[PDB]
Amino acid sequence: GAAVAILGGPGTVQGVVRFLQLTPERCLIEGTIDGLEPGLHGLHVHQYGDLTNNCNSCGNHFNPDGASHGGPQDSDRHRGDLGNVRADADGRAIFRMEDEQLKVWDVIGRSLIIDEGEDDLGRGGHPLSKITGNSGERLACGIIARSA
Amino acid sequence: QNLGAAVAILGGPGTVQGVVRFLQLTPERCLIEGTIDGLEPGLHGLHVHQYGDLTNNCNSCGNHFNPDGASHGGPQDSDRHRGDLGNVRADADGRAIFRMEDEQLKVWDVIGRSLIIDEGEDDLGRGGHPLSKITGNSGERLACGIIARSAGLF
Ligand SMILES: [Zn+2]
Ligand SMILES: [Zn+2]
Repeated sequence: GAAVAILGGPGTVQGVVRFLQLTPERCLIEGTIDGLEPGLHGLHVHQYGDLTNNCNSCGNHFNPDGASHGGPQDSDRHRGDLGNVRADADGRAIFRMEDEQLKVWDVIGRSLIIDEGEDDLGRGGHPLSKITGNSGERLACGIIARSA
Repeated sequence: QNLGAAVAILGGPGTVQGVVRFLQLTPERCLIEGTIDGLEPGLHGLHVHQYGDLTNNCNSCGNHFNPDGASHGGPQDSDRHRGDLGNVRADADGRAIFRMEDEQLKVWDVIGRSLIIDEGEDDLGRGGHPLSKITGNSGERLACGIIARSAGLF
């Protein structure tokens, strides 16, 4: 399957992220997000795509396996933990990745969200490291939709 | 509880907008409730389309959600699309408030897809119009929302 997520939020920060399930156990994720402060910004899929209350109603990190926060490449990680994304000097974050635990059929209807700052991939030894990665505040989210 | 919920915030090319929530009471009953404002008073077709891609506004949503390859019809017709929710009447203040059940539309089907409100009435495939058995000829799409997974108000 194929998907897309139109990000946005309070003021700056907004972009587009598409998902394409190339095969039954590996997914391609490509997207661009402008308006971000140069530097790393965590990226995660949250349980819901309900933006009624903006990104506050998006629920928490999509985590079916009941794991703990981790890195994309980590094993013990939330299915929705896409780790970080780097916003170059221009404040533009462009990326492409092949996460193989996050499937298009498992995240449609949900949401993609970028945070204030860097995700410490559950290794920051902060009360929130193992929970969110202490990525800070959610500044942009989009509902992961079905696409052609 | 196993009550699946989905919410669809409507936004578009015009004034029209609202929120429609979906609730899968039982596997055969899906409560659909919503309020859409900014509509001209009168009937307005409501359908679930196959894609939720709003990258090209309400155009990239594709067509009405129609797995069974049926033709367009009213919400109560057997020969209809799964996403055919039929009409929705916006009152004098240009507001559409509606609550209804649909036993053919399942929450788990429409997630990720989109809810669209049309310019005009849905002839429910009986207009004898080239588009009747396709779109019900409900006119143009003035607003659409991406059906999203939701907690649901309990
Ligand atoms: Zn996480
Ligand atoms: Zn139809």
